[PDB]
Amino acid sequence: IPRLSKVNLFTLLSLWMELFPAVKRTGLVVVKNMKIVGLHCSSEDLHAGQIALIKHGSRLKNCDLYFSRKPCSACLKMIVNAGVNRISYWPADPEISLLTSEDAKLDAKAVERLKSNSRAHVCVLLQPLVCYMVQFVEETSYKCDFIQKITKTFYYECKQERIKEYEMLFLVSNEEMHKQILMTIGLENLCENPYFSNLRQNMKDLILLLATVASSVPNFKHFGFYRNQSLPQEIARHCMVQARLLAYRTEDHKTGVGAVIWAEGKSRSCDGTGAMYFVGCGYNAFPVGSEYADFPHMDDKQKDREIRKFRYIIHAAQNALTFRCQEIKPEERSMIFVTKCPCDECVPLIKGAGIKQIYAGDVDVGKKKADISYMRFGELEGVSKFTWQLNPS
Amino acid sequence: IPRLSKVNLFTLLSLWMELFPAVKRTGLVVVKNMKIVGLHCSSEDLHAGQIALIKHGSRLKNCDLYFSRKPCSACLKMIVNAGVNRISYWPADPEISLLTSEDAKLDAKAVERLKSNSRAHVCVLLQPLVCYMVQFVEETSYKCDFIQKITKTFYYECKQERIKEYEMLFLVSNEEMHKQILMTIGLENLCENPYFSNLRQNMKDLILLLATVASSVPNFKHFGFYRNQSLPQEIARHCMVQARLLAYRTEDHKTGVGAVIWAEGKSRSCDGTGAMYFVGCGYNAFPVGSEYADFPHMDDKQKDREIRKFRYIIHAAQNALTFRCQEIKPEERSMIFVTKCPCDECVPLIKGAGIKQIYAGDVDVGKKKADISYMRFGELEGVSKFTWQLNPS
Amino acid sequence: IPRLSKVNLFTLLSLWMELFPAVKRTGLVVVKNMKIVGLHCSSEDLHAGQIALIKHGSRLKNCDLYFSRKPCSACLKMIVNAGVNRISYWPADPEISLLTSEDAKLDAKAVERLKSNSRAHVCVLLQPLVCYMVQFVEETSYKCDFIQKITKTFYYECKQERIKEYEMLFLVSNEEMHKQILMTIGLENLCENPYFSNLRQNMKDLILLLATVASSVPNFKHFGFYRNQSLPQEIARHCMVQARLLAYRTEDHKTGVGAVIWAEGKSRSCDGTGAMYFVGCGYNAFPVGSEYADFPHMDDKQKDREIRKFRYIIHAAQNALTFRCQEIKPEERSMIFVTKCPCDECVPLIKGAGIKQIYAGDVDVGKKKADISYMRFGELEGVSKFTWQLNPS
Amino acid sequence: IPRLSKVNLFTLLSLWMELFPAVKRTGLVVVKNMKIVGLHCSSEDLHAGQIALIKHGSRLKNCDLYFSRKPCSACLKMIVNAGVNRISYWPADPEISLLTSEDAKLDAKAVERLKSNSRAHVCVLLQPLVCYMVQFVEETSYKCDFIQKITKTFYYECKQERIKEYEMLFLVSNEEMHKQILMTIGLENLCENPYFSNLRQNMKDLILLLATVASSVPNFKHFGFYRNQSLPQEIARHCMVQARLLAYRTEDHKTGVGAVIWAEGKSRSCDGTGAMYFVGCGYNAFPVGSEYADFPHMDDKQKDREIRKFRYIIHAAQNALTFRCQEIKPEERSMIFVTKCPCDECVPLIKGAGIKQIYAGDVDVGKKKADISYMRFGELEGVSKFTWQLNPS
Ligand SMILES: Cc1cn([C@H]2C[C@H](O)[C@@H](COP(=O)(O)OP(=O)(O)OP(=O)(O)O)O2)c(=O)nc1N
Ligand SMILES: Cc1cn([C@H]2C[C@H](O)[C@@H](COP(=O)(O)OP(=O)(O)OP(=O)(O)O)O2)c(=O)nc1N
Ligand SMILES: Cc1cn([C@H]2C[C@H](O)[C@@H](COP(=O)(O)OP(=O)(O)OP(=O)(O)O)O2)c(=O)nc1N
Ligand SMILES: Cc1cn([C@H]2C[C@H](O)[C@@H](COP(=O)(O)OP(=O)(O)OP(=O)(O)O)O2)c(=O)nc1N
Ligand SMILES: [Zn+2]
Ligand SMILES: [Zn+2]
Ligand SMILES: [Zn+2]
Ligand SMILES: [Zn+2]
Ligand SMILES: [Zn+2]
Ligand SMILES: [Zn+2]
Ligand SMILES: [Zn+2]
Ligand SMILES: [Zn+2]
Repeated sequence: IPRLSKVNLFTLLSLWMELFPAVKRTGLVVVKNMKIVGLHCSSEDLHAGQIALIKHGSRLKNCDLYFSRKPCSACLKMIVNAGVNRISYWPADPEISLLTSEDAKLDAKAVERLKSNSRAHVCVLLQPLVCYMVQFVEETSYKCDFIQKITKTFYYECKQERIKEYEMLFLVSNEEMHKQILMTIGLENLCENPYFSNLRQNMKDLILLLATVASSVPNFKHFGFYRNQSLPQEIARHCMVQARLLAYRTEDHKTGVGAVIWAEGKSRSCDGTGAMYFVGCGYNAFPVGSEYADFPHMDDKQKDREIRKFRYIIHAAQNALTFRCQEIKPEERSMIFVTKCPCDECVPLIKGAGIKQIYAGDVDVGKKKADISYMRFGELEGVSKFTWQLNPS
Repeated sequence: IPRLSKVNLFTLLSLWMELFPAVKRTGLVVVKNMKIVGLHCSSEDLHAGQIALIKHGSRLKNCDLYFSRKPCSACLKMIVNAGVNRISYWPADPEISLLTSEDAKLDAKAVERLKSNSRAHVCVLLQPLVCYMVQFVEETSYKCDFIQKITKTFYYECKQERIKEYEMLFLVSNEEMHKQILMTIGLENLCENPYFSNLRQNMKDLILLLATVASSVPNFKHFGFYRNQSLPQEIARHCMVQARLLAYRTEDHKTGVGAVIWAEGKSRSCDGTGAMYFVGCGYNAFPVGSEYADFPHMDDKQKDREIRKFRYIIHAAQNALTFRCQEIKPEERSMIFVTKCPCDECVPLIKGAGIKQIYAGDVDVGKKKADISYMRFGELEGVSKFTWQLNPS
Repeated sequence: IPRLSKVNLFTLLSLWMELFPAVKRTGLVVVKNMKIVGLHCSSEDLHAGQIALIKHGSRLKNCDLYFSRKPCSACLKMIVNAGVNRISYWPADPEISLLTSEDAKLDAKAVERLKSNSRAHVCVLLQPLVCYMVQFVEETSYKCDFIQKITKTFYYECKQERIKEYEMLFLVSNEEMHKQILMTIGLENLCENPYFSNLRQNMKDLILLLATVASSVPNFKHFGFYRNQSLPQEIARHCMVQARLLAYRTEDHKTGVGAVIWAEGKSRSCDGTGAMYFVGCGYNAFPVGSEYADFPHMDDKQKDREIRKFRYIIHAAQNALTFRCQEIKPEERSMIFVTKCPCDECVPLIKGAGIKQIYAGDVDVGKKKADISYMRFGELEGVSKFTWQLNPS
Repeated sequence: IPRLSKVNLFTLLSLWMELFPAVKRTGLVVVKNMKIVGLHCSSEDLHAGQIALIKHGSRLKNCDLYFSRKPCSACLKMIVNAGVNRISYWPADPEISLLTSEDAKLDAKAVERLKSNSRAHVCVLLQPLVCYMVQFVEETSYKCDFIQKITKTFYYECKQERIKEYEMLFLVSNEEMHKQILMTIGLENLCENPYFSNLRQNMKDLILLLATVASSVPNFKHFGFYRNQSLPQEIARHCMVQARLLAYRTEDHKTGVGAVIWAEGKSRSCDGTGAMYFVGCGYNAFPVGSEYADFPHMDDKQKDREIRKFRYIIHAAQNALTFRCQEIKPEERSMIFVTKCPCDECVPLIKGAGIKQIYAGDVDVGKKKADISYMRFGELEGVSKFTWQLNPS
């Protein structure tokens, strides 16, 4: 199966963070050592870069920041003062909108001057997708737990609606307007063909992938996470789409599983996510530092249990708990969103970590295979469980 | 244009080093910080790993070693004692041949035990190529300086002959024999489909690309490097194929240029390359640490000279001289093999470095473009020049 | 006594290297870990940056390069590819002269783009001197070995001549021309007062200091280094001025001593210095990592020999031998230039290091103090000795 | 079997280097990353510390220096300036003898002041030996190749003579004189019992071990290394005793083998060893980073050849070649001294490395075991071989 690249995952996650349920709004991904240490959105008061500065401080040193829009000079100067390594941005309308003009152009010139005289690398890191990536993402999104749960109890129409909305929000349809934007933000190298068309095609492909994944967990009828108070359905859907996006980083050859841990703080913060802050993220993969042939990839079809992948694969929840950027606070409400039902070795870890709520698909609940089982999730106590289903009331 | 990956380049270079013009012969590539610091071949006395130990010593610390065959236990224990990081090997018949049996199997078990109890990672790092990579390599090999030079004064017949020879040398045609080899060398994870077939297909694709590149500089009629004593035509062809392989790592979007610097020592050496030892290697690329859109990629067609790639591209010879692993010794004969004619900014650098001989294609000699010229190569003095041509004697 | 800063030392040394006795000529200082690892001059064929690339390779990683003129785009791209940290340059007419124009301006724009899209920091690092630095340098230059030796057997006339010549060579007298140069090389921040006048005044002060030091070892009458073949008097004077510039970095509170070790290669080199290459440099100082009050600074006047600085001061020749960037080759001629007579502690070290020649001051020869003596220099065997004096023939 | 400590190995090697066949003479061991990178002796002109400074320069950074006597202030200041990490010394009469005295005491005070104000750690690092270490060393020294070779064609008499001589040279028999020395060199903490007696007993035990090892290669009758010109018998015996001392660092459970590679330079150097300089050293051990139970330790008695130590043990010559601090110069004469006969996997490595001469014991010549053989040493060509034997002429 095709795999999403790291920089493309971070770009997609920043674009999705810009859409978090609440000068243009900006989403931001803070990555350290190829691990996500922050997910931020602009608020009505502060920009995403200012929020990242407040939240991290000097911990931004040697960090990679993926913005959904080019940050303003006020944000960029503080970000490079904090000592970040890379600032990747989505080459659309920047934070100070250029589609509104003299102040925005002056801000863009100031950003260029800051970039020219800093060790931080301000750039565009989005890469082309493989030709099969979008088709594979669509195939797996139609076969995901939530779409199938809806089907048993439409998806293409929701996908088309999300395509239109996200193309409006994230792309510049007019080619001359986009050329002007790229000239203003110091991307003149991508203003002439084939680089201009290639950049626009890559952006359109990433937007199509994002719309596909977002439609995999759709706002459809009365479908949401139900069955200790649940989150608003919009935030739950957004976090589940984060997990679904992470599921496409899978090292597994058959099934990708993603997990995101968020927490709800007691006091209101400066972030555009409100009291909620990102805690951890993960996908199913082999132990870090493993080659392609280091560990078996065979499924249960293998006639030898020793050469089955199950005893060596790190699960999405296990990876989210391992590489968490925050501590699970016992007083705070904490949520883990996982694309598949948690297994019998993940549920005890989630419970022991103190995670209060599990939002999950329940397609595999109650299944007992030779190597992996799902009996503990159904009988789990002390952790609220929310599954995709019709609103029972 | 498609780009060869680093690990695939190193695997191909080790396989090609096994074919250097003079228990099975082994080629070896020693890489440090993603830069080639050694190119070795087994001799009649010493294996490639023992030769690498003699040549480097403690400098093998944190190095990646790419072997054309799985090294024996005697080689592996010393290599891991020296402190290397990775030992990638080509999963054909190992150094101690398993196609000859009890001693070879015991050696394989000892190698596995060494691998299990060492920090060094022994693995197979060859990865699938792009579906267009082989076709693109064939297209550029037919359009290379040497094939065109022969054409003006056949290539596919040589390609087929090299395909047969290199498939015989580097592949195991019998599937059961290859399965036994992989079981013995501790690669049981790749002994069942689709992993077995995928591994064999990747190996066949790499062998096809290697045969294509080797045929791009063919042993055809009386064509060789001519026009202070020249190297034997076999060694010159081998080094030119090394440069051609490096040319496929190009960061440029149109033309890939490769360069290899070798030197001929005075006293006898332990290597299978004889007195000749690898000095440096390079390809045309942008300055290290540059993103895709950091520097212009436009050719001379651009209406603005400021946005042309020529003032920012590092040439193959410049990269070979920058990241050389050895010092150019004034007393020793030193050779640089470059796929294209050296330009007017590369010839002075080659002359100043003290390189005695330039083996090059002369298709572009005498051309004077706006940004790049070739006038200094024809009028160069103090450096022997050898070009692809019929033997003038 | 006032002390020269490291960055001003390197700037002065690069400007002086531009004047090494043999597009504008460029001098270059390569510094690693605040230690000089290279002294280069442009040749007829190659620029200083290209020469540094040939000489060092990837060893330029994390190095600071001090250029007497702003390097061209061809030099800058290679230097950045090599991985240097800082490129300080003297903000006069750059390497591609702007006083000759479209090609030079295009090269300057390319240099600006390379600087803006690289991790390397291209900058002007010259800083103001203390108000007493020039007066103190003049006072010590009149009271140095090479001026007092002539006086016993004029200095201000030579100083005025050097002032005129070096102001003509290194400064841009016309303010509009200098403003145009600074605008072209991307130094617009220094084109407006008081920054323009401050930059010009700092440059004038540095040029005055350089002229003072250069005239402290003057081309006067038939005075030179005499008493196994001697170097040309011009090169000997240039190296002595190098050592004299180093003497102003002294940690001593009374007397500054400088030492430069150069070596003559057997074969032809690409550098503008010819076969001669820089080996090491040093000044008298306390052991590295010592504070102001770590060690005693009292001279022999102290009534206790324990609290005398002599037991703890590292001499200039000892520092030059300690932090040498090259190995002393027994076959090659090697010279050490020391501003004062080498002591009985340094002469055995110089002899043991294999240094063939000592060019030294003659004032302190034969002095025998309680802590430091000079008896071994006169009776030294196996090392050629050249002192400042009238030509005996 | 008991194992010699690293620090005790270095202390013994410094004491033995003080006895290298040519103010008191001082031996010096320079160690980097627990590997010996230099073996030096004081000459008639330069002290061991000054020689180490000349030979290494800034390469002494973070190095551990083991002195046979406490270095003088002139040596210590330069060694600290070079950036060494640790200076261990033998707490006998220091470099400036205190048994001759006001100048010596002043030098000791200056050394103490240098130690107090430097990051370098000046200390006495000799450790007590286990109670069986000396008895085991005596047992293995009587059963070594050279003593047995003499016996087949006395050892305790030579042992007693060496005990007397080395106790005279390295120990201070008078307790009051040693107390005065320790007070003067700032070791007052070890001047009163039991620390004074414990220090003296540890020193006596180390000198007994040194005398034992030295007597195991005795100046007896006309026995020397014979069978392209051989080294003087004194230097050959000294290097063989170095190898014997290294043999006691063995990770093997049965037999310890040591190897030292030295080279003779073409030109005279500053060292007290003359033109000869240390190249490398090694002992038989498992690959670096292995635990006690990582690899099998069984001899040939084990039935399963897979669990035999022979396929995983790194030999003494292999370790000497791996961690060499110098390159083998083809023009220079190079010698390797091995306590045992080189095996069939060591002789090809020695020959390929370009080592001109092998000085070794010949007890095992011609033995062919299942895992280790000695057939190649007898038929070795192109390498001079010198074995312990009565002088044939
Ligand atoms: C339950 C769970 C699993 N994983 C991982 C384990 C596998 O690496 C992959 C699924 O792969 P799997 O075990 O073959 O499951 P399938 O659906 O393909 O099985 P099937 O339909 O044949 O019954 O996700 C995870 O990261 N986090 C979880 N909470
Ligand atoms: C001469 C030379 C060049 N290079 C690089 C520079 C460019 O990055 C690329 C060619 O790129 P180019 O100049 O656009 O292409 P051509 O020349 O084929 O031009 P054409 O005839 O189609 O107009 O190789 C190199 O690494 N080492 C060399 N010695
Ligand atoms: C000989 C010599 C010395 N030095 C240093 C160490 C001295 O500590 C300092 C001068 O310091 P100094 O000795 O108090 O000064 P003077 O001798 O001028 O004293 P004077 O004759 O007026 O009483 O240079 C040096 O780096 N290289 C040398 N080859
Ligand atoms: C020949 C040789 C060996 N070694 C090491 C590896 C062996 O593993 C160990 C002795 O271990 P060994 O082989 O069990 O011992 P012996 O031979 O004494 O056996 P014996 O005749 O009593 O049965 O030295 C070495 O470092 N350098 C050498 N050149
Ligand atoms: Zn902002
Ligand atoms: Zn799980
Ligand atoms: Zn081998
Ligand atoms: Zn070129
Ligand atoms: Zn230049
Ligand atoms: Zn001195
Ligand atoms: Zn000393
Ligand atoms: Zn051996």
